[PDB]
Amino acid sequence: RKESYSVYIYRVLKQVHPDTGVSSKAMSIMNSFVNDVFERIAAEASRLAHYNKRSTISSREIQTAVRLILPGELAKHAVSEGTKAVTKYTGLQFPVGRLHRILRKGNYAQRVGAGAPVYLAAVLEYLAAEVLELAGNAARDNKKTRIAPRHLQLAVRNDEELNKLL
Repeated sequence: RKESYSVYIYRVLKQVHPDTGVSSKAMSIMNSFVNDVFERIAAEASRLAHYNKRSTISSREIQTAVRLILPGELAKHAVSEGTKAVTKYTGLQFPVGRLHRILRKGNYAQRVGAGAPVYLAAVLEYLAAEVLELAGNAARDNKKTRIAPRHLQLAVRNDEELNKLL
């Protein structure tokens, strides 16, 4: 019932920790985490568009959705990433073409603009890179060569903003 971002979650880590791997138990936890984040933002952006008497979800509704979900300085960076990405593409490790397709199925009565998945791909790529950086740090501190769910929940634990995001 969930999408598969394991390819792009892995492509992000080789940019964050090139000589580090990830367990498959830790891979599905990241994949489900990215899924819980996508749907929450897509649900808010849809309500925001229906709230403001609109019907095409744009990068504007994606940002305000992100600002209304990610706490503190997580929303500060994710907004910087989404805005920077949208202007550059009217690179990114997430499939903008696939994320656009997923956004449309949320409700076919609401159109989806081209700039919305560009913003969402950057935010998802940022939230992935931040978790794998802290989880990758906890693994190299233990001299281990790949990330386990132990280092995942450890990364979320000592990060209050990440822990508030669940």
